[PDB]
Amino acid sequence: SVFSMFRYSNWLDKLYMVVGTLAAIIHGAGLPLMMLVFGEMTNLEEDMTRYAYYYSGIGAGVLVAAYIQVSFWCLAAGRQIHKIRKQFFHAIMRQEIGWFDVHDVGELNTRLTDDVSKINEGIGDKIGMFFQSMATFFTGFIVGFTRGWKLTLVILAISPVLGLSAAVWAKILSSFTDKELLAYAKAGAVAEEVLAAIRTVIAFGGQKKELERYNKNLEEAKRIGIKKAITANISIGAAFLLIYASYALAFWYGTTLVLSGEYSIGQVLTVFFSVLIGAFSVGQASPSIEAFANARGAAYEIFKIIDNKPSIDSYSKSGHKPDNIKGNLEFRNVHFSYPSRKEVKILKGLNLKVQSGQTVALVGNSGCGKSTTVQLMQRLYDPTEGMVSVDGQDIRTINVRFLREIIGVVSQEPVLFATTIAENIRYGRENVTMDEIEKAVKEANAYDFIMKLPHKFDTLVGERGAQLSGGQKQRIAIARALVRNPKILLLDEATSALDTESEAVVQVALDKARKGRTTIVIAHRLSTVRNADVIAGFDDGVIVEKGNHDELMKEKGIYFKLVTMQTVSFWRIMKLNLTEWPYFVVGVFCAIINGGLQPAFAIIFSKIIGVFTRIDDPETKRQNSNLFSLLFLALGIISFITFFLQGFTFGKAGEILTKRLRYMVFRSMLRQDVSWFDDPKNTTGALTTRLANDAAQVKGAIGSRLAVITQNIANLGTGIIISFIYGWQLTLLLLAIVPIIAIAGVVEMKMLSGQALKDKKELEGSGKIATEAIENFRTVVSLTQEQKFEHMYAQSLQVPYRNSLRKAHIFGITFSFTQAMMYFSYAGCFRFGAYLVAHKLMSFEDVLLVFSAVVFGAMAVGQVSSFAPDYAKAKISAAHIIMIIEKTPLIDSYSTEGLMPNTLEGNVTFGEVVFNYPTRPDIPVLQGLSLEVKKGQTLALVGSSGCGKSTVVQLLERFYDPLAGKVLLDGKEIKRLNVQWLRAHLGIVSQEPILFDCSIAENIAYGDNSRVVSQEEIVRAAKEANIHAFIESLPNKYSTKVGDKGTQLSGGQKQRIAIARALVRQPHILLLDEATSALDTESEKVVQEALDKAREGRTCIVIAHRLSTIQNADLIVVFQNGRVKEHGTHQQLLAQKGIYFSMVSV
Ligand SMILES: [Mg+2]
Ligand SMILES: [Mg+2]
Repeated sequence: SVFSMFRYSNWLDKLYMVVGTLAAIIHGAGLPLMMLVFGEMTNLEEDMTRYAYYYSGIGAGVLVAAYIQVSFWCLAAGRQIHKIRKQFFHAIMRQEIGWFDVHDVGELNTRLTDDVSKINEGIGDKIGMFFQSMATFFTGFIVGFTRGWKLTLVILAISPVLGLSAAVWAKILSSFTDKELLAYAKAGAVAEEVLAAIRTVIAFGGQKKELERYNKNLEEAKRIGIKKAITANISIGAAFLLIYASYALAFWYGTTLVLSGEYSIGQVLTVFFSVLIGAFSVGQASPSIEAFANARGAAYEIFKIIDNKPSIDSYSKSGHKPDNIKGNLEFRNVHFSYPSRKEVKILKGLNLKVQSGQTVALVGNSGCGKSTTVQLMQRLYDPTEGMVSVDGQDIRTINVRFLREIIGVVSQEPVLFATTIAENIRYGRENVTMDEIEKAVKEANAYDFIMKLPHKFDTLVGERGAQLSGGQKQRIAIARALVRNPKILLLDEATSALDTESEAVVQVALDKARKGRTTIVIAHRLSTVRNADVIAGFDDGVIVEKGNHDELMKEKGIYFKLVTMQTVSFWRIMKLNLTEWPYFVVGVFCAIINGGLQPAFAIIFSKIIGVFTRIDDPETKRQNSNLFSLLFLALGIISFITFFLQGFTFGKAGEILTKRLRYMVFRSMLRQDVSWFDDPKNTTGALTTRLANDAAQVKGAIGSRLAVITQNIANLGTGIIISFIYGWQLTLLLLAIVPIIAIAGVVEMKMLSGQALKDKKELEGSGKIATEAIENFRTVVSLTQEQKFEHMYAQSLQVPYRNSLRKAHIFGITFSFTQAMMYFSYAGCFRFGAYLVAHKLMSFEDVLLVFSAVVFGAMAVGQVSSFAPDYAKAKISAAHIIMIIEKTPLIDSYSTEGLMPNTLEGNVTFGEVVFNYPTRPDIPVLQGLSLEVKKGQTLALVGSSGCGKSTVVQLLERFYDPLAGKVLLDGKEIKRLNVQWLRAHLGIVSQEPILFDCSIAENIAYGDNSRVVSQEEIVRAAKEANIHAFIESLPNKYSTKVGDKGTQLSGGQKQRIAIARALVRQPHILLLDEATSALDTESEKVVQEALDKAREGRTCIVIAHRLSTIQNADLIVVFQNGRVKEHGTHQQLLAQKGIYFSMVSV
């Protein structure tokens, strides 16, 4: 699957790349020509000045070639970066729901960011650098062939071994990188899944277990990365060992020739200079081939997904969209099973039918397949066998886009995007008028509370619409469905958390327009289906009961059964590596040795020339040449050892540091309080992208790149030391030419710091958008807002794209100018040395040696410029990582200080509780209500929807500390009590709970952390929650893997599972927030009886909008305007004719 990375190369992109290749070739060819100059050098002041002028002229050519090469490659890389991101997100959004179910999804988020950053940020400039180095090696060989025939032939004959070794090591490195990126993606998926359910996790105190689960994937990634580092370092060390062995053999053959005299001393010296330059070119090349191998590895999975052509294309136009669409639908022999569990049969081939305006309600036992019916109708899943048809024409023939456009579906367990309410509604249809929105919301009985809040329609909802109460979220979803003005409404339990009055008004409003809308109302509050045209009774996947309400009651079947039952770190990050300092010590020592031995070739050449011209004894000359060759071979072996040691130690140090940074940042994010998760900046997608970006950037600036930079800086330092020692009044020239380099580097860093900060913020926003789309993928697919999300993602990426092009130009300027200035300095130093020699102030051999050292350093310095952008980005990435890790909220879950009472009676008292959500601090919700619950008393509260019911329990859970007031526990102020202790004792049933993607047994066991859960306990809890029977019923029993966020199991099933989870703790305090949100009255009665049997001894607070689950409540509290308007038992409240009587009667 090679070359796929260029699949999105535009003709302008191709021109960019080829021009860059030519420019890199030209730039590389220039350096060895300097060595060719020595060949001419090997009146003299005239030739010295001639060579100096030639070098000065070549300086501008090198300037232009470098700028062109770098800019073209970076521009192509940016274009590929943007095109690949766009097309990959397109492919992800194209996938049908089946592929979305079978495969893990949380991976895709971090896959995007990590893979793109590791693929294109690896191809772009590094490929150009590799072409430059290969061109330099080839040009060195060519000049050697010009000046010789034997030694150059030997070098060429030894080259293909190095070539084949590079190829094989690149292949293996890419293979390893595939698994490394898979491990990173698994870690990212775990992080995303945990963060989405942050409320539940902090409720059940599961931070440690999630942290360990993340650490597992982190450790796998660490191991794979260390393996890759070893592979790369071994490859490069072997290449250089072969290079030095070839050089030593060439030196021996030159000793053989000198006696023969076939080539002069100057000729062989020039050949050796060219070959040494070629070896250093290969040394510079190796990192680029490593990076390209990483790029291919990262491309593997991305293009695997891209080439995943689905069956239900959500973009093709191969269907019919007839103008006249009468809302008539019918199922026919619809055999269907979910691809998530192929075995289970859920639809036995039922057959329904409705006519335009006829409302066919679906009623039955929980999880009987109603949601499956609407899913199959929406063409999310193609039935195994069946002729599901609308207005005669089969659904399959019709075009999917138009079909879903004309269908409006309420999101059972509603899901709203992290935008403003206006836009949340606007997602219903593209072109929508504010008047239409007002009319729809009025129809939804939502205008009143919307106007109540400041920024009536400008108020923001959080992730998955968690900033609003369940009833408010349902009403907003109702508005979203209505605004589409659909011919086929798919109302799905839209009367779930609403207050009885709210449900009544919504039903009346829906009926007002039901005449022309083909609604399919699914509900369990049977009142909401009393006036339904047709009521469908589901059993075992088939419909038996039918007809209107009177006929259904006469049948005395399932429907009648239920009805009756109702009755800043440039040194801080380096500081953090205190536990690795042996690795840095060994690596820096080896890098210093390599740098010093780099220019040492000049001294070696000087000594060899002296030996060849010192004595007249051919035997002595042969002995000296043999000694020098042996020294070169030993130098090569030692260089192999040192290269591998330094490269490996720095690679392992980078990997370990990055893993520790990832673990620390994730743990810090878990530490942070829920309130911090409220801020729109901190959303799950943002956080996961933040991880995958910051950690990777810090790695990139602390990994083997730092190793190569230390090697190059040591090379430059030892070159300057050699120049100063052997020459004086010359190295001062280069030293005084450094200051422009210093200033240019400062300017480049200053610009790129801001550029990268802006790019990072934009990338965090884009990750937020992508994660919001993918996590709520079902809803967006149902609304066909995929195109809108793609546009949002492209618009968000727009800023990084322009910033990337700008960085391409900036870095091209910096690198090309630095190289050109270095070559001008070399030419000027040569001219000055010639002038001094004519002045009889320096021997020519010394000047030649110093020029050799300076040219070696000029070849070396090619890497610092390449490093500069990496350091620029990593500075800010680190800064943010340190900021996050150092953060500490008002309340710390890990904090073990405070009060930890041995035993709690379980009496909860609240007084003067005044609170407002920090998201909208101005708006008050609690009016200082006073409450008191004794041990073994199932207190309950009811009132108008979204009147702070969930807020009371959330304050009880210390999600937010009260703004003003005092809430105690057994006569002890909650604050004084250790947060973890209470969070363990208390139990929260949540609202529309999100179960994790694990084994159902594992999900239930999650309820009581810090102590293993015996299978007996889990099955007992399931039986108590009236699900153990079903749980055993399904294949694999408890091995079944609930989909991401519990999306696979039906609403009632996950409700019961959450009930069981909260039950496993057997808590002294049991807080239930609409535990019976979606349950058949029979199951509701069973669970209520189970709770009542255990009611005594376990103080309980239950909130629900169904009087049936609260009729026998110990004490019912009526909440109005945040205050306890009416409080009393069922008999007392019924005797009075206040709000409770009105709500019950309706
Ligand atoms: Mg359902
Ligand atoms: Mg609630």
